[PDB]
Amino acid sequence: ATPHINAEMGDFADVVLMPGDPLRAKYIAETFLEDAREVNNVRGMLGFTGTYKGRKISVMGHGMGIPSCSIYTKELITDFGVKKIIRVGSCGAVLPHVKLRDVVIGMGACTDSKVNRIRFKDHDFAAIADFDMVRNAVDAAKALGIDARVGNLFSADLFYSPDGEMFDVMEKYGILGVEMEAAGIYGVAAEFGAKALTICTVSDHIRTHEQTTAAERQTTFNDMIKIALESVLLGDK
Amino acid sequence: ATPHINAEMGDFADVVLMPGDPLRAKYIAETFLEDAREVNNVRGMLGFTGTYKGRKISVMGHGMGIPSCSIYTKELITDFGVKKIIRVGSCGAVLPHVKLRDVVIGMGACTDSKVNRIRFKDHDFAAIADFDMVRNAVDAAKALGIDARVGNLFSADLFYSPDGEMFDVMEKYGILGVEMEAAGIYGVAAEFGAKALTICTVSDHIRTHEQTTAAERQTTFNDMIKIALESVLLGDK
Amino acid sequence: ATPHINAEMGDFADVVLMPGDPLRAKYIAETFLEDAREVNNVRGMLGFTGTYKGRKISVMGHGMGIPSCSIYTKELITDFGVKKIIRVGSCGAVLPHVKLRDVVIGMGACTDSKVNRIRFKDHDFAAIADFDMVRNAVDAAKALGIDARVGNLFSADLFYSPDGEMFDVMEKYGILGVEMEAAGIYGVAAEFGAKALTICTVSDHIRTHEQTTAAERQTTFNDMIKIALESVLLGDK
Amino acid sequence: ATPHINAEMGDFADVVLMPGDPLRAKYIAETFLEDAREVNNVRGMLGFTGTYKGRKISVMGHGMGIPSCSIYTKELITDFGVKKIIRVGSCGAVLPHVKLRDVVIGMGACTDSKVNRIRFKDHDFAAIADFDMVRNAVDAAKALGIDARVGNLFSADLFYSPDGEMFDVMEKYGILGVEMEAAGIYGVAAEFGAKALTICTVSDHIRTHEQTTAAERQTTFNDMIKIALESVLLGDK
Amino acid sequence: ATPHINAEMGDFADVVLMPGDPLRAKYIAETFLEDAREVNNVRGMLGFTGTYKGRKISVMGHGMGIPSCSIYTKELITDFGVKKIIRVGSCGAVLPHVKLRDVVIGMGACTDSKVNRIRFKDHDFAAIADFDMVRNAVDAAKALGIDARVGNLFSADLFYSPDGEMFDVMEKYGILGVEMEAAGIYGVAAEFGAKALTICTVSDHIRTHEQTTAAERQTTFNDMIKIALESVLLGDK
Amino acid sequence: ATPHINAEMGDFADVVLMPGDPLRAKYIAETFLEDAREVNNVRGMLGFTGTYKGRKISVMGHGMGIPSCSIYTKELITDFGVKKIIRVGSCGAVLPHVKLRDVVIGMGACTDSKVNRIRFKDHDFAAIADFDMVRNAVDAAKALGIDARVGNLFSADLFYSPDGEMFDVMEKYGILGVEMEAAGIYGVAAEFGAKALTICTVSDHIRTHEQTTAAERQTTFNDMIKIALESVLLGDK
Ligand SMILES: Cc1ncnc2nc[nH]c12
Ligand SMILES: Cc1ncnc2nc[nH]c12
Ligand SMILES: Cc1ncnc2nc[nH]c12
Ligand SMILES: Cc1ncnc2nc[nH]c12
Ligand SMILES: Cc1ncnc2nc[nH]c12
Ligand SMILES: Cc1ncnc2nc[nH]c12
Repeated sequence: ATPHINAEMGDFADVVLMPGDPLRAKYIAETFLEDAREVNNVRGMLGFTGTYKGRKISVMGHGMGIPSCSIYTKELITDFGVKKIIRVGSCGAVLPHVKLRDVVIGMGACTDSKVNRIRFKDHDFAAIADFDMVRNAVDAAKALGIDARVGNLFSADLFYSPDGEMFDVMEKYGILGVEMEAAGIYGVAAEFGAKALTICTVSDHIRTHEQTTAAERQTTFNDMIKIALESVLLGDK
Repeated sequence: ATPHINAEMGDFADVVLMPGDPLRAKYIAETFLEDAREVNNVRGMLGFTGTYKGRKISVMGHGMGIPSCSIYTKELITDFGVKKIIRVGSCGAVLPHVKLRDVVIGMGACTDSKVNRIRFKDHDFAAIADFDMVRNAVDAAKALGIDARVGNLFSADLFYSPDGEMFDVMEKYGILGVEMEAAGIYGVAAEFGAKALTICTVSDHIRTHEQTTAAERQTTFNDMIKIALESVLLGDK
Repeated sequence: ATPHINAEMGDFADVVLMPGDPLRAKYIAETFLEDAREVNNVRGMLGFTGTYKGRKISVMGHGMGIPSCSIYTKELITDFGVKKIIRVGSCGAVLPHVKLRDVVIGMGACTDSKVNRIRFKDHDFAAIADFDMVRNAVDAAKALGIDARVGNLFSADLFYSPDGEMFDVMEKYGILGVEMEAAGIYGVAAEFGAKALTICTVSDHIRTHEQTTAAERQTTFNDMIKIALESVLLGDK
Repeated sequence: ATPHINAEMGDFADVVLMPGDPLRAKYIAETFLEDAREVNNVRGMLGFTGTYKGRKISVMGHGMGIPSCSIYTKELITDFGVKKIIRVGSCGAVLPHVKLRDVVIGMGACTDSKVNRIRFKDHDFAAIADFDMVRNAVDAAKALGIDARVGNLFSADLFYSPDGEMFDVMEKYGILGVEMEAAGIYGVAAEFGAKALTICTVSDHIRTHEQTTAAERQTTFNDMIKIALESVLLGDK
Repeated sequence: ATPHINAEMGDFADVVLMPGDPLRAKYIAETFLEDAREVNNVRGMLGFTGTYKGRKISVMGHGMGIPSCSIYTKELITDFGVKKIIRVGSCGAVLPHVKLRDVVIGMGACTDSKVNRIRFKDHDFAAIADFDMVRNAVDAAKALGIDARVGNLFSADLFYSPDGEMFDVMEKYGILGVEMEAAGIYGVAAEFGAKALTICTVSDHIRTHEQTTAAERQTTFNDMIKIALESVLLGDK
Repeated sequence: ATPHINAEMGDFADVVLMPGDPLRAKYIAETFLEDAREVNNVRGMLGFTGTYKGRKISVMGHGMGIPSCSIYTKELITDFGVKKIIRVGSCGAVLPHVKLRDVVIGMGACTDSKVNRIRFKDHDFAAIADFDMVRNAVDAAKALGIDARVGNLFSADLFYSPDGEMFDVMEKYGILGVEMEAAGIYGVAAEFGAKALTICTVSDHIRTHEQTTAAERQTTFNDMIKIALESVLLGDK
């Protein structure tokens, strides 16, 4: 067991889907996994390991923000043999043509955090996802008839940012989604030798102001989870 | 209700104690509060409200990291009328003379994050606690016959930092403890006009390396909690 | 005509292959293009426009370093309707398993330059290539039976860097190739609304010290040019 | 003797009062101390030692700016056994509810200087005062009927700053006063393991020019000195 | 031979004039040098060696940008025994009183690049020319009856900068001209122990916007070249 | 009058000599000027005005550090019509071939201070002196048989810097002397359109402690003053 995960080598699959909310991980294990088994509950960060069309799969929340997910993704990679991490969460849109419920694949991740500068001697480190994983997700998406944009995300440290102007700069440079973890997960993966990918569903719109609503949430969310699970299968082949 | 808290104005007291672990919050409510009632469960971040010796008090977890605690404290202050926040957690030791089971009070907090620089035009903002709250905590500790150390804490973004040379620096400049939220909580308090304080017990010693396993460590964690509760009573006078 | 290119709207195709060396552009127009026509010679930066299997194509050098290529890629994009830029050059390897003559596709680009920080309010901008272009290049590569690694490149400002330690950091984070333009071309593309991709051939080895040699250069170089030209065709489909 | 102090060990007491202007050190010694003797005159920075109600105390000017005071506070601490330094001077205010002639105590000190970043691996160091010294001053003030405010100060490198928008940022974050030494002195104290405190009287209000007679000023200056001196006696208890 | 220069020790004189455009280099050789011979053609960066009034002199292009000129000047100094480098180019006007056809001498050079910070531990390194070379240039200009202005130049990484607010700043602090190499050439000279100087003629006015088209502008460019040639003669004495 | 100078327009000449220690301004005036009158005594920073061979000249101390001298040089320039400022002081050396008591002229000044970055949009500003003043001093030195060196100086914020490795970096880049004001004074001069120069004598050698009598020092100090004064007369020609 590690400082933040009470489990043992073997309890997790080599791939792990990770939403921010611990209750979402649970819902996922109950809606997409067979023989779901709870493997962790320290600090309430629920973790599950089951099967999907025969494939062993794990799902566990990672909390909010870079510092939080870095801890879990790190422990999973060094003490439980996890090879692939797949973040499945929500994000805020800045581009007018990017509407709600839209699915975005984070090929890269911009951030205003200092974690990567500390790792890269104060220079610019391009936090990127594993190419094959991105490719898998795009193909699984087409096979499901679900749209998907591939590009840059922005991992912010402050959900309530005092710098309003920064959103215009984001828009100008084509940021597809604003969240709070991608840049950190790519840093950890690169540092500890693993692969990662971040997939997000456009919740609210930073401009228009309007979060998720009705039953559209679940359906769109299920599409994201579906895309992630199928991408793992295309990767095993 | 706010994006991360499903409650209404009044469900929280004007004073909230915040441990990092939501399970630790339930522990506080059931151990020290009377007539406790759960007021939040969003994302599993349990929040409770009850009374201590007749005073209305609230306790709620804030997750790990500056980005996480920044959201919760911000929403409490601007949407729930909270005026005081008291973080109660654990920290890693840096100074040789700082022994285990020592109660540390963070009058100030150094940090690795750039959240405060975003706020302060890229200059040095000295993240500090509220003076009266610090004094109340020192007096409450004395009344209980407990020796409290007041000084600087260090708030890191990476629990698993890639540079160990930084620990000598923290020691050279007198940092009493290493945790992950103080600097962020103080930035929020100053940004939105509220008051905050961080109290910690030393759970490990990055120096001689010393974990913890005894009824004695659990006795000191409770002393810290009693120090926080009693200090609010002193403040009301 | 623009300040650095004496030509007119229509002289360039909507796609342009760009090596660093002006003499290479010429060699390319003479070895892979039909009806090659010189369209520019200002400052000696030779530019050509011809045909490849029917497709209109242009090839022009961009000089050495971020400041140099930013100027040309900018003018091509705003005054000659260029839609896609494809850099084809050399790079130094840092990873032991990455040997000479190897072909690398730059999905992302790290840099120690300040150009992107100036554009992104001093935060971390992840300089990335267009996903489809990367995908096209990988497929064209498999079709030619030529190996190709997809990942991060490092765009350096100083060929003769005084910071030797930085190469160990590069290696640690998996940098596949060290060159001097990618990070800038991705910045310009994002700023002016175009698409770009950088493909490099591993020349010397920053560690072992041994640049190109014999006739292996041309053959491997021709493979790179072939991959780039075929990727454009897969993109038209 | 030291580069800037022509004296030997034992000439200075373990507690030193330091005003900005050197002419004030002469006034302090003849107005509050008994049996005073001169201990330094280098560069015209007069230094005196004597007693206040039987307590051995020294007083000497530190000049203007972080660099200047860092020279003196460093030499006093490592070469003359000084344990406590108390800066007594004036400051400009930015907060409306902070009246002219108010007494401000610096529990913390923000700054636009780079000295602390150079010391703290380019991270955020929270330059704070010794807590007991802060409470001593507060209680001495109360005992003298003088009410004082405790909070942040801002140590500027440029009295005539090119940026006027920073004062807005200061007001927003509750800065009580602007001067030019606290953050520097607090850094030195932490570097060599000593204790420090900065006390200031609002002499200017960077808002609407007010007016005060020369008599009022002298009266306020004496109050500040009394506070400093009585707080030392309280700390001895 | 070096990575970018195909010549042997002796092919270059101990003094090399360097214009940005290699075609401009051929122009210099054929217009002012006697018995000129091409000594380099790698990547099309033409270099020549001949004599001026009996003195052996060399002239060679350095490309656009700090990264480009840094390579060539470095290789000349460490592998070809070159002791002096004199850049002769054009610059954009900033100050209203700085008219077209004014010869500007860069005693110092501000910059946008971070190359010198990499060199100087992230501090401020004042990139300056060699004093004797500056004086020789002023005297040579006087002898020719030409008015030379000595001061600061600004070396930019982006000819097409995304911020125009920077031009007011350059004007406020007296920058005489804007180009793209001076700061880098001075860094190299200091790093490898050589001497350098940058001379420029104003080709445009970013102020009132003024290009150039007259036999008069070509007359001033030649005056600059004669100033550089004659100044070396004064130095030999 | 100004915040730090109790005098009116016309009291200071258009040229001001400024030593570090205020006691020296008294010596300069009685030793080199005729018909001297006192013009300032605030904070003990004595100011004098008089004539040297019919030339009206003023002298006054500027204190230690960038912050202090920035105060005085700013007020003299914008409130008393001062056109030229000449700092005369001492410095430590790092270069072996730079002997003790040598005369160094600062054509440029590096620094680890942040004042200029704050002025120059966080970019590199090359803090340089007025060229004519530099040549005047050189020629005055030659005329007096005194040989002087022209080059870079380093203006430190911390006399007792925590980093000892920076001195190696300084030596490598040819820094001639270390002091604490030049870069600051040069910034102010550029900000308000005036001229400045810094002249220093090597009083220390941060290498191997040497020795010099008190008589030798006085002799060297007078040489520096003569240079400064004669250079002013030359500039008038
Ligand atoms: C404004 C904002 N910032 C970061 N993550 C988010 N998810 C939704 N909205 C968000
Ligand atoms: C040992 C250690 N390192 C970094 N952050 C911590 N929080 C608690 N303990 C810690
Ligand atoms: C060392 C180095 N740096 C940048 N680009 C290169 N191409 C080959 N070697 C290189
Ligand atoms: C009024 C004022 N403004 C700025 N810095 C100061 N230091 C002391 N007093 C000051
Ligand atoms: C107008 C302009 N802007 C930036 N760099 C330049 N070099 C020459 N002219 C220039
Ligand atoms: C010897 C020495 N060292 C560092 N800074 C200085 N300023 C003046 N003299 C100095």
